[PDB]
Amino acid sequence: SGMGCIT
Amino acid sequence: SGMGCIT
Amino acid sequence: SGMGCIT
Amino acid sequence: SGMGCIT
Amino acid sequence: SGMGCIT
Amino acid sequence: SGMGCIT
Amino acid sequence: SGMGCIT
Amino acid sequence: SGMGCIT
Amino acid sequence: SGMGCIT
Amino acid sequence: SGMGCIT
Repeated sequence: SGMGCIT
Repeated sequence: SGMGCIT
Repeated sequence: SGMGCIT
Repeated sequence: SGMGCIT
Repeated sequence: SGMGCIT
Repeated sequence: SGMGCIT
Repeated sequence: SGMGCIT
Repeated sequence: SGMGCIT
Repeated sequence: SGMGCIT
Repeated sequence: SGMGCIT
């Protein structure tokens, strides 16, 4: 249950 | 249950 | 149940 | 149950 | 249950 | 369940 | 379940 | 469940 | 469950 | 569950 943002 | 955004 | 966006 | 967008 | 942002 | 973009 | 874009 | 962007 | 961006 | 950005 993971989320990643490289913005 | 993962989500990834490279913006 | 994954979603990926390379924007 | 996956979805991918390369925008 | 992790989330990462490289902004 | 992989996606790659060389932009 | 892979997708690749060389843009 | 990986995604890569070389921008 | 990895993502990489070389920007 | 790793993410890398070389900006």
